[PDB]
Amino acid sequence: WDYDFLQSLGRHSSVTEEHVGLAEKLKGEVKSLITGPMEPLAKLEFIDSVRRLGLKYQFETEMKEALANISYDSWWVDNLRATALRFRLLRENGIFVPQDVFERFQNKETGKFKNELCEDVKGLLNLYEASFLGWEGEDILDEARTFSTAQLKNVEKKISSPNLAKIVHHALDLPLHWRAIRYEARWFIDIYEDEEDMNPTLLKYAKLDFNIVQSFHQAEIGRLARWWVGTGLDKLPFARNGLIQSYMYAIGMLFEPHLGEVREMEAKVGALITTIDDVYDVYGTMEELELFTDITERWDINRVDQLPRNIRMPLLTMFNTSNDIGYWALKERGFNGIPYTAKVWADQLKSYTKEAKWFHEGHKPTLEEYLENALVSIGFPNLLVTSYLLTVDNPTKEKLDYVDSLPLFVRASCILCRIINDLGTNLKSIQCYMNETGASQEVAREHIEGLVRMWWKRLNKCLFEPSPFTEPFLSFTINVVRGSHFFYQSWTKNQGMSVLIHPITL
Ligand SMILES: [Mg+2]
Ligand SMILES: [Mg+2]
Repeated sequence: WDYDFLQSLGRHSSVTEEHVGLAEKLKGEVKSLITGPMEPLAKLEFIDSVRRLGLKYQFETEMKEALANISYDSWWVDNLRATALRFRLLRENGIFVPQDVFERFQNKETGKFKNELCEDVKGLLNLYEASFLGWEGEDILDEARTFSTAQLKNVEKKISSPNLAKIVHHALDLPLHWRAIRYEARWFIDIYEDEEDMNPTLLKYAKLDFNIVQSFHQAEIGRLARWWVGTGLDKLPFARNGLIQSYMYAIGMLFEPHLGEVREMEAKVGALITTIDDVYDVYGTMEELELFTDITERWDINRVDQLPRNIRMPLLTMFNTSNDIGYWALKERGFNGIPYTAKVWADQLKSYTKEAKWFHEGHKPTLEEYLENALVSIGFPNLLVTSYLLTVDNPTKEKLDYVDSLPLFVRASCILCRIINDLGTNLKSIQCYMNETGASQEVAREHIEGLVRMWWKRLNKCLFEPSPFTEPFLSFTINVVRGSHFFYQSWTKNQGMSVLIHPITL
């Protein structure tokens, strides 16, 4: 967490031409395996492994085709383990599978899962993971969640294989569906190695690809670190280590090398959001904040000198950065994005002002009122719209306008990030609920957790509906949520060193 160290990064890369060469050789082999004949359950398992290792970006097409072909039922209809894995993978890849596929395993009278299945751990694990792919009203899945969760909790201590035990403990903490991809990949690499049926070729490739991707991140980090010091925001009292935290968060949103420029831009915005949050929350005067907001709405800087230095610098950095991001869009994408960057920052500042205002005037909002504002203040509408502006094919005023309106797919993601943040961490989601219902601290928290689950189902359903959206925006929307879950469970320092700094030994 030292800037001199960070700035240094990217200067010297661990990877070698030898490493690169071996990687492309290995990739082809993995491609062969993915498309090659294999027992069906094994293939599903292999494909799942590829995703878990963070390699889906590499083989998205081969993977889809393999699943498509897989979509002769003898291999899976008979066993729940196969059924659940099949259900999850198909759904994750856009192939619908009805929940009724799980009925045979239920007691018809009770509608409950047979106690007989609790003995096999993998069976329970697949069922549990598969349940997070459910939509609203899919009660079978909801039943599967509570059943598998309870069983897994019961059987965790009865497990003898330590590796399996680690996996179960990991799943109970967070299902795979909710885990940030890059981070999960690092953890899994070590785990996969110890699996009995592990494929050495995939593992090797996973290690190589990780190191290679990492080198790109290291280079990105160095530039960002130099940029941050250049702004001078590093010497400001607020937001210590905001940049690295922001970059780490962005890694969760997008980790791919081909998206490095976009990632760097997201990281800059993230760092600013964090710093400005502190300006509004702690440092600034209402008079100062209202001015900060007004200057932003107008995108007019005539009055900036009115503000004190500690506030003026963050305001100018936000202004300059937004202009730069907007310009990049004009240059690379042939579409001036400044109006859009400016607008989402205006909305964001307004959300902050409102919170500051409630706080300076003693208002206590209801949960819906708080959330209506808070989904905006978390900063995700800003991050996502910007992300859209920089990646969408043939951008237009109309497209940007639709995204900025916060349709359900986007809105759901923003709400989730906010609630996830509040659960992990004046007045937040829980207190607002307590007051609306007077409910207990424990009961309210339970209620919020319910919202998370509810919102995810909606997000899951949105993926199957017709949409204006395409990759990579669809992924960004889902990924920011995962990023939120990861950050809100010194533990960040360990994740930083393991994923960004230290290469995997070969
Ligand atoms: Mg705040
Ligand atoms: Mg001027």
